[PDB]
Amino acid sequence: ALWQFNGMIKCKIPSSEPLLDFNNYGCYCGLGGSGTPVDDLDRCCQTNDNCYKQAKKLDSCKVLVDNPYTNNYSYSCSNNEITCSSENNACEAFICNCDRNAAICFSKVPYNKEHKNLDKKNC
Ligand SMILES: [Ca+2]
Ligand SMILES: [Ca+2]
Ligand SMILES: [Cl-]
Repeated sequence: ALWQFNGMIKCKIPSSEPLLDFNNYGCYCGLGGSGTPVDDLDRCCQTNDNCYKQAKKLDSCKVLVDNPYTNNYSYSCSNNEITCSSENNACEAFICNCDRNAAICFSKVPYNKEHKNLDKKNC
């Protein structure tokens, strides 16, 4: 769920408010996404977007009355390291991994303010 994703990003980037810094950025960071990613951070979001898409394809996820944005899963942040729980069932575990990968990706690429609140005509 979005709440967990937010926590994961703060886990890797303690100085950030993910729902603000990583929302409405580039062509993919935020609800939806299309076009060519504008930078590596945007590409991180595209990958996470595609990961969610693959999740929806899983039989495990079709049974859930929740979407990746509201589907709660379990994880822990310790010493700024993210760990997905073995108590997560198939769908939740897949989503947890999608988010963990993105949070780590976000923390390893440049953040370009010029791409924040990007004019969708660039997508
Ligand atoms: Ca997106
Ligand atoms: Ca386009
Ligand atoms: Cl980690």
